[PDB]
Amino acid sequence: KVFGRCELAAAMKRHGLDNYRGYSLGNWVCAAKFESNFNTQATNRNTDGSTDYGILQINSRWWCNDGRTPGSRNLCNIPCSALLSSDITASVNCAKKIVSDGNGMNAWVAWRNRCKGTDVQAWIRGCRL
Ligand SMILES: [Cl-]
Ligand SMILES: [Cl-]
Ligand SMILES: [Cl-]
Ligand SMILES: [Cl-]
Ligand code: NA
Ligand code: NA
Ligand code: NA
Repeated sequence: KVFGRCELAAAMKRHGLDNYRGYSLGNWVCAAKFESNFNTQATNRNTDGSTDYGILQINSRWWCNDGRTPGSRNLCNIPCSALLSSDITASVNCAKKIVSDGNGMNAWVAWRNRCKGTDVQAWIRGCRL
């Protein structure tokens, strides 16, 4: 599913991501924009052999099981395919664990490089929330 911007903002809010770990909703929408362009089916293979999955490009080395990332963990206790669903619940639940791991949203390199420090409220501007 390719979410609209405000559609995704609303879904993220409903699932408790707004202000989670102190990160306002616009931070999460911005991260999803630059990780996946709001496409739940996004995947990307990394040089290390891990793969990133879903709207927030959650990586198989630590967070989900894909059966093809040797030596990896599955800290969200989920198949990586669950992160590709039109239903964002699994991605939200796993993102909550990731952002709680110590480095906040810097876990998402694209958030650090493209969202952090910017006017992230623009990502929710105009949305009925
Ligand atoms: Cl957009
Ligand atoms: Cl915001
Ligand atoms: Cl594996
Ligand atoms: Cl933080
Ligand atoms: Na990408
Ligand atoms: Na892929
Ligand atoms: Na790629």
